[PDB]
Amino acid sequence: IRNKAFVVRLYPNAAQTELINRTLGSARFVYNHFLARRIAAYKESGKGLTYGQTSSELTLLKQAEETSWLSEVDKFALQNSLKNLETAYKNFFRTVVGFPRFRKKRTGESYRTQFTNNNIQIGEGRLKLPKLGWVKTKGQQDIQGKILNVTVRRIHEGHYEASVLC
RNA sequence: GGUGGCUGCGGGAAUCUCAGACACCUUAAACGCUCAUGGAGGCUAUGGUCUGCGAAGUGAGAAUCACGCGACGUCGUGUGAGGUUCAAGAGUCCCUUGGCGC
DNA sequence: ACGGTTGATCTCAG
DNA sequence: GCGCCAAGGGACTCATCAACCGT
Repeated sequence: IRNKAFVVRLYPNAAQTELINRTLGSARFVYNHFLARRIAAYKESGKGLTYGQTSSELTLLKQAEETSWLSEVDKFALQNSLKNLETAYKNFFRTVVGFPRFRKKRTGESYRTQFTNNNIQIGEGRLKLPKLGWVKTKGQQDIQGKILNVTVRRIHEGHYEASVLC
């Protein structure tokens, strides 16, 4: 009936921590890369890129050779980074808010993955995340809605979370 | 012998158990600790307190219990568990709000 | 087949 | 005043499916 978030605290292992860090880095990388490619499009021609064109170019990047490591990262993370860039532009175009800006390596950075075809399963003391598998979570609230996305977030050097949506 | 909180986990908060230190001692304030480096300033009301007998700043490590495994009773790793009471909607973007340093 | 994963889908705009 | 660290504020939105890849 409505979207509400069940913020649990992920306790990822070594592999899961490495994968979450890599995924956040790759989401930031595609955000920066396509911000550059979307500003450069306006300089070259009057019309800039849309989300479809940036998504196709992201597919090419994941199929590239120098940036092949984007394929190991969860696909939803990169596509939601591109959708975040699209929202950054849409807010700017709604008024004439500030223009989108590049992204330096932050702390409170989160990547979002979507539920499809039994992708996200909430357990007793575990969570079924797509590229991670089962993550040990504490404070897992009782399921109440239909899963849509899980925004794997980093708060501190070792304090991850997950804003599981319903 | 009693008392209080600082730091770590116990999802959060407060208690509370344990742990890393303490400190006061009939009163509830204050403070993390260890190590290496750093080698002379941080912190309060023009002036006082800790500190040249180790300041500010770098970072790191340790900081709950049970079991399994490995290495030399000690270290690492893996899994599991962590009470009570309350509560829990988050994500994205941009901006400005405070603190600090210069 | 089972389980999970990916690319396409959405038009603009400074 | 201008860098960093963090937070706070306001507006807006919060995926789905056919196809594919290794077991």
